[PDB]
Amino acid sequence: TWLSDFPQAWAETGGMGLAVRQAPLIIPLKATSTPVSIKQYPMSQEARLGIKPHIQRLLDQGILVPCQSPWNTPLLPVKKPGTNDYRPVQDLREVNKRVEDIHPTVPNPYNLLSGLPPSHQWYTVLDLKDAFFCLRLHPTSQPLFAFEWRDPEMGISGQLTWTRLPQGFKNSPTLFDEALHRDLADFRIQHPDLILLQYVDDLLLAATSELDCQQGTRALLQTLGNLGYRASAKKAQICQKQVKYLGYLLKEGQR
DNA sequence: CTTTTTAAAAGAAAAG
DNA sequence: CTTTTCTTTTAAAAAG
Repeated sequence: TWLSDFPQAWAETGGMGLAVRQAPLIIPLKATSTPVSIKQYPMSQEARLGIKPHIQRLLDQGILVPCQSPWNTPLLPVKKPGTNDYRPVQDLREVNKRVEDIHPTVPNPYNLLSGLPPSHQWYTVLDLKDAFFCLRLHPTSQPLFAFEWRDPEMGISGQLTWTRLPQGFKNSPTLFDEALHRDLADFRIQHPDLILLQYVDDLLLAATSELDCQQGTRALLQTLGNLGYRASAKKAQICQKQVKYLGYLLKEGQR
């Protein structure tokens, strides 16, 4: 009953996440950057209708908010299969080039997995849902990520922007990985015996026994839920001696 | 949609 | 004429 025991840790039961211990992020620009406002390419009604429900949901969640900004980047509808289920994709390349580079601290998967000893053969794999959206953006940095949104001829006058760390932003993966490492530093200290690998939003908990893995998992879920992160109950792989993690199949200490 | 770069195919230029 | 190899421009494929 892992689901019922931890209502707050699961995206299915605890609502959209919010990393409450992390200060809103300020995104430093390069020394010479100036705002760039790129025109929105005309979108078909079919693409707009497909994207609308996603935008409205983000506005209701407060992840998107109206704004007037000197910055603007294009929104691109990306049809997964076909004329159905669209998803908004922002082209942030002109913003990415104006933001100051940070050192990439996310380890490559091969090196991260080198830290998995054979003694720990019981695994748990959690996938954090909408991880980036759990981190707030400082209000000074929100205008950077603005885009245009039009109910064809009326309604939201023009631009929207993000109040949370956005997809397509070049530093999101690193900033998220660093924030979650800060938030789980204690957990690691209270559980010296457990192994925890973090790859941005993909976590792997490794234990020596099935009980340890069960007690460790309970504690990890409890901590993540309290911190404001949410895991995907659907994808979770709990206390198994065989799991899929970062494209590998973990078993017998192999791969 | 637009920019990036990666790759493969086509078109000049040496050469005997 | 034919083979060689060098340039260059046309096309796919990642990407936000």
